[PDB]
Amino acid sequence: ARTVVLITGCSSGIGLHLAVRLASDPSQSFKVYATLRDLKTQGRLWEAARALACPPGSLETLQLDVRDSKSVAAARERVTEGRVDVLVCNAGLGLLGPLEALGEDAVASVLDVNVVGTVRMLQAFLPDMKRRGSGRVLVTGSVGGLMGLPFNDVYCASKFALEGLCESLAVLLLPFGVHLSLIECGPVHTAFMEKVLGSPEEVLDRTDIHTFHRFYQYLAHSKQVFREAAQNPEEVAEVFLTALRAPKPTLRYFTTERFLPLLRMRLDDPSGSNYVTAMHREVFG
Amino acid sequence: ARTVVLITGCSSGIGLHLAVRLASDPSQSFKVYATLRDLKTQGRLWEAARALACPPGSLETLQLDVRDSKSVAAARERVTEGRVDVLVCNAGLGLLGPLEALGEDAVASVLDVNVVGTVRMLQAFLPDMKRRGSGRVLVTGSVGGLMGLPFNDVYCASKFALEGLCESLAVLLLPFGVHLSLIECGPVHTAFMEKVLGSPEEVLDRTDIHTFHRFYQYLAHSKQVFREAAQNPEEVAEVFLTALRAPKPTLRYFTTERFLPLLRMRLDDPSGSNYVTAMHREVFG
Ligand SMILES: NC(=O)c1ccc[n+]([C@@H]2O[C@H](COP(=O)([O-])OP(=O)(O)OC[C@H]3O[C@@H](n4cnc5c(N)ncnc54)[C@H](OP(=O)(O)O)[C@@H]3O)[C@@H](O)[C@H]2O)c1
Ligand SMILES: NC(=O)c1ccc[n+]([C@@H]2O[C@H](COP(=O)([O-])OP(=O)(O)OC[C@H]3O[C@@H](n4cnc5c(N)ncnc54)[C@H](OP(=O)(O)O)[C@@H]3O)[C@@H](O)[C@H]2O)c1
Ligand SMILES: C[C@]12CC[C@@H]3c4ccc(O)cc4CC[C@H]3[C@@H]1CC[C@@H]2O
Ligand SMILES: C[C@]12CC[C@@H]3c4ccc(O)cc4CC[C@H]3[C@@H]1CC[C@@H]2O
Repeated sequence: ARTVVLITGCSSGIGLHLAVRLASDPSQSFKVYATLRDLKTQGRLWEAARALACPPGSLETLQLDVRDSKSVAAARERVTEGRVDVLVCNAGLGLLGPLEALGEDAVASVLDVNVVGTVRMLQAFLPDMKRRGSGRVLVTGSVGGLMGLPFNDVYCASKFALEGLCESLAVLLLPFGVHLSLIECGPVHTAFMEKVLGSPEEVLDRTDIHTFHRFYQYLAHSKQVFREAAQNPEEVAEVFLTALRAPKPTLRYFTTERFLPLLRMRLDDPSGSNYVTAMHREVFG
Repeated sequence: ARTVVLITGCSSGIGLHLAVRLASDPSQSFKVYATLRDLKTQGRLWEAARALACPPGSLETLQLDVRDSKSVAAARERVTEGRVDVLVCNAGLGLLGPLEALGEDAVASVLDVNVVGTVRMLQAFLPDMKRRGSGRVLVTGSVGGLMGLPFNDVYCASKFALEGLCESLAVLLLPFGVHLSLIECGPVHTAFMEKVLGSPEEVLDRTDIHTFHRFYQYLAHSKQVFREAAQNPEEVAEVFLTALRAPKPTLRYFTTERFLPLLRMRLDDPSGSNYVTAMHREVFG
């Protein structure tokens, strides 16, 4: 009867806010399974659930490690209703710093969670939706998935990957009645460092002095972009709802038009020369 | 004196042809290190080298596994000249089939070689080029790195990833005098299956009958696109040379204009609705 929704990465940010937005919806039409990698981080979720007074049984927490298919299979199994009407692939890791300063482990982790982890969720949940000829999948994208940002080389690699992943799939799913949609967010309030980097001593030991200088410049710039452009996760969460209510969802939703013009010069110069120059002066003056 | 060039994935295709194109250049200005994952596959390379009469000492073969940084460090070490003037990140794996039918291992492998393997090469070789304030990096892209293709979900994920990887880096490298360039190839002659898939019994056991039907349709279509549009690796290899001779290289080179219009409707409809529909009818009629 209710729309069963399964969301990944609900310890914070978009995922946590989206879970509570849905479970507490005045209409009581959503049954929400908020998954989290470690159950010890579930308190912020329950505290938000109490604030928005989610009624008993509208929200459940599941431990789900997207880097593990047995974990993915186990949470799938936990879906009491026997079907998921809306799957939200939200789990994600950030990674910021000079390429040469990133640990191999850190690099592999990011793609394993952002990319292979989404592939796992889709392998486990699409089969059933295709069968029923129904279901919606929302994947949280990023402006960094649409244009390259310096010092976010690997993060962007993973976000650009999701675009390719979802776009290829969408061309196939079109006739199965299964809708997949990317929600492209610009910066969103509630974070730290920006994503994840190392101490300046760590980064200095791992890079040249000039790249180290550039990094600082990028960080100062990003901090200002967040200050003047960051959105409340409440406003971003509502975009996920606009997408899931669309009788005919598009492949892509943007939570803001703020980056569209920059996305435009990128789109209008296939060679990438205009964007690289524009983004260079935009960050490094 | 000579331009030291190190190329990855030279057992076949673009990499093999590019190595011999350079080593045999009438000007004898390139010193080429052609790397290969397994040295047992080096015969096609030496046979091509003899056909184009590469002079003694213009070409050397190195075993390099991009999935292993110790292997990456060892080949770096083997560069007798102590510098690489041109790095060509060419090594790549394809992967074709319904998402649900791909092995987790196969999925992780593809991103490990196409994405993390390129990250490894760049971590190992960029530092020195940045220091000298010179060097060129050419990365072999794909039309699948610019637009999603059905049944190539993971392959596209990895090719789209490289775009994000190289684009972020380019915005940073601009002032270090280091040039990075993606060479976007459409289909190129000398392949098998298209990239890599499983036997129809394997794929049927792993997917629904309708998706199985769609796959066949995609395969028939791709085979026709190859037949009518595939380029000789000789013509594709020359584009790498156009890029490396450009006094001011752009971020992106296209080996053909054949897919630009389709790339256009993709660029002109940010929501992705036009491209998904256009590509759907293009493949599945
Ligand atoms: N933060 C921003 O400024 C911003 C901007 C644009 C787009 N976004 C996007 O939104 C997503 C999440 O960002 P957010 O902080 O706003 O929300 P979020 O819901 O906190 O997503 C990040 C989450 O990933 C989860 N995660 C980490 N490792 C995991 C693993 N192995 N398995 C499963 N889940 C794992 C974490 O909690 P769990 O314990 O639940 O797993 C965490 O909640 C990303 O995909 C990102 O592109 C965020
Ligand atoms: N084939 C096409 O139709 C086509 C079309 C468009 C773009 N391209 C692009 O060109 C690249 C190569 O395709 P190609 O067949 O034309 O040329 P290629 O030079 O044969 O590249 C594929 C190569 O990857 C190498 N490789 C596989 N695993 C590796 C590993 N672990 N470590 C290092 N190298 C590994 C293989 O030989 P080694 O033993 O040398 O390593 C193989 O030669 C890809 O990145 C692809 O995007 C090809
Ligand atoms: C990549 C993000 C969107 C694009 C943002 C951006 C966009 C443009 C720009 O000039 C700088 C930055 C810095 C912070 C970036 C954000 C950090 C988190 C978010 O996902
Ligand atoms: C992805 C590739 C470029 C784009 C090609 C394409 C492009 C358009 C299209 O309608 C179908 C195909 C099938 C084969 C694809 C190719 C297979 C190898 C190559 O890299």
